[PDB]
Amino acid sequence: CTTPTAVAVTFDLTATTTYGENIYLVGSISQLGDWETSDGIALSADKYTSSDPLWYVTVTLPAGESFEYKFIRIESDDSVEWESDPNREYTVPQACGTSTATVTDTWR
Repeated sequence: CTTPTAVAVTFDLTATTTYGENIYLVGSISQLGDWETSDGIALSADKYTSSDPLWYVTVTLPAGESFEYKFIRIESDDSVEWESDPNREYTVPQACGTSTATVTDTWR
């Protein structure tokens, strides 16, 4: 692939939460700011509304790896909550051409 086999992994929640809060995402590698929620990345809810509430974010993740990413409860400000215990992880492939992936984060 181009550059270090960069794989954009989407993060889709499963939470019908809409109390003005937002689910950000940070990771186990500098890519997601190392482990900073203020450096991580707020997510969105393109396909999350009432039926299937899943949040959404594709964070690149080059250099094949069983990365370990987790969700954060971010208030209107950078104050937040974080990974329960069993966080999550993604495996970036070492062979490809584009950059895509998957990682379902449950917020509820």
